[PDB]
Amino acid sequence: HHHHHEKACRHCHYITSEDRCPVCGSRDLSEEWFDLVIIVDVENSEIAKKIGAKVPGKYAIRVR
Ligand SMILES: [Zn+2]
Repeated sequence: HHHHHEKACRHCHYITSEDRCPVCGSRDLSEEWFDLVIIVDVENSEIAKKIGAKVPGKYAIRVR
């Protein structure tokens, strides 16, 4: 796993193994992040609503 301990975007918190965030495009990926959540269908996800995510995938609640 639920934590770092895949990098998390410092701007939108999406978790990726790519060299840039697919959601917002940022290169600001952190190795230090906590509390993984998974969103499969944004429109039908309570955790998406809670965190404001608009693209499905894995997100960290906390990113340093
Ligand atoms: Zn991002």
